[PDB]
Amino acid sequence: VRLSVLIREKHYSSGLQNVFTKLELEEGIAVTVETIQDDQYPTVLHARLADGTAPDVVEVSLPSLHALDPYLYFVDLSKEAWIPDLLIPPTDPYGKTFALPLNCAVSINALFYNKDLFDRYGISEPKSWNELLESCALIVKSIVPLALSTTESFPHTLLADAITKVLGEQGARDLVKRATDDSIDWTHERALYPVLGAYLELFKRGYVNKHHRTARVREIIHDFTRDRIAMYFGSHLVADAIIKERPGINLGACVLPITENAQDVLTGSLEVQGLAVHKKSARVATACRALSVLASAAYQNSFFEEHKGLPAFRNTTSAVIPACLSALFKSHIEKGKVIQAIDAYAQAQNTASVFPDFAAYVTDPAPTAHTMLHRAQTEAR
Ligand SMILES: [Br-]
Ligand SMILES: [Cl-]
Ligand SMILES: [Cl-]
Repeated sequence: VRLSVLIREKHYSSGLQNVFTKLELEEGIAVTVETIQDDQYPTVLHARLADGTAPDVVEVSLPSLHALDPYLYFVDLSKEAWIPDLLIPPTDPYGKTFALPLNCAVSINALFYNKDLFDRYGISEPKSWNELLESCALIVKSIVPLALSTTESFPHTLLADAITKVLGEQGARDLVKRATDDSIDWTHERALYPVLGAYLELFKRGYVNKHHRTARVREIIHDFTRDRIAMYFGSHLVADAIIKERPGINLGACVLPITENAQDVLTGSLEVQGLAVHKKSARVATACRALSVLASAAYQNSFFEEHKGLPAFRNTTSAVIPACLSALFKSHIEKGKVIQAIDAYAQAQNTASVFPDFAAYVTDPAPTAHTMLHRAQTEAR
């Protein structure tokens, strides 16, 4: 058979090339690839879908699909036999999967800590909010307690994680929605009262430093590898970078206990790439057959000898999981217990974010969470 593919220039890796080469060699599917310059790809894909000339398989950005209507353009893959093998199945707002993902996640947020420092000062892995506060207290008795690094989005990762967890997958999506269409009224967001309270308490006790929050990732790495930071909350990509810089460092990773339900789910970025099937294709069956082969352990294993990042599927031997993420990989990631943090969405980025810079409201004397919500709403109007 034949299959046509549309992909981003910079995403047409040796990984995918060899994947498509195997497909032609072993499965008798002649694949023709059409690459588009990355900054142009969303424009081009939209146009080709609109005029119906789009290739059989197209690269898409998960989870939001460039705001395209998948029920118009893409095959619903939710019932394909390989869906159970996904670690974190991509979903639209109805829970349906419209692409084969190349990774389960871009970024996982966790509390990373220096196991040796914890041992030195008799600190145990915090398994609750009070244990976190106590852990910070002992560090101050003995080194910045809880370090944070700067981002290009609001709210900061720490508050984003906590808000996302209390609201859950639907609630978090709705929050981005109403923030983005400007219908939100922050004084109605009383579900956020306790997590803003927690945030405030960290500032109050000096466990997080407002003046340090603009610290670059490079600075966190520099200080962490010199035993100047006990705990860092943020992206596992930062933890990876710490280990790269100091291979012998003894790093642990656990849930940040900042909400009553923190142990239930991890947050992160699920803004991964995927391959969707063009609904109006005359070769939909062939496309679906191809994705099924691509999803197979043999192909995933070959792919991840080249492709970087976290695996998309269960039992991808060639995908390396960082040792520090080992526990969380088994407890949460492998079980799909991950949802997208509200700061990971494009709308959240300053380019002007749809979310408030809540930390900017925290001055001396500190306001209440009620006052922070009023301030957020005042800036809205
Ligand atoms: Br914030
Ligand atoms: Cl369909
Ligand atoms: Cl940096």
